[PDB]
Amino acid sequence: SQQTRVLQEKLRKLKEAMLCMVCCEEEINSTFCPCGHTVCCESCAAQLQSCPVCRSRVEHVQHVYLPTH
Amino acid sequence: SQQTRVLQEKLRKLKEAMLCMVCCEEEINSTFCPCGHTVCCESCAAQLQSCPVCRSRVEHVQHVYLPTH
Ligand SMILES: NC(=O)[C@]1(c2ccc(F)cc2)CCCNC1
Ligand SMILES: [Zn+2]
Ligand SMILES: [Zn+2]
Ligand SMILES: [Zn+2]
Ligand SMILES: [Zn+2]
Repeated sequence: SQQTRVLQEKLRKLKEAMLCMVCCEEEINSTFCPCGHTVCCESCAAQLQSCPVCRSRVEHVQHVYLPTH
Repeated sequence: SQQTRVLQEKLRKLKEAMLCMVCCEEEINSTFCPCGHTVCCESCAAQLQSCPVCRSRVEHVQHVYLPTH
């Protein structure tokens, strides 16, 4: 039905929100500290000296184990 | 259709996986450091001395800003 299409779009958007904002390919699993923005995979987070959301300096990267993983 | 019901179930399960494992009411937004388990809301994470998943000592809690928030 049309509701099947609506639900498919909601699921796609929720799944896309869990993917890295830089490479768009791998799941988010890393936090920039101390700002707390958790928007990258471990490979993109390792290559950024500044947070891509707020531009704060990245002091270090914390790996996150999320139940959605 | 039956496909609409299957998609509704997938959406519901993904949304439930984003909720605090202790209170089941608030969104997960806190990480236990250094282990990295990100399973609680700020209130529930505040008084735990050890991780409820792996038993590692919690040295501090890092707030996380997730795109799914
Ligand atoms: N000890 C902690 O877990 C907090 C904290 C963490 C790191 C830090 F540099 C200062 C304070 C304190 C307040 C609430 N939870 C966060
Ligand atoms: Zn990436
Ligand atoms: Zn940031
Ligand atoms: Zn809670
Ligand atoms: Zn843990």
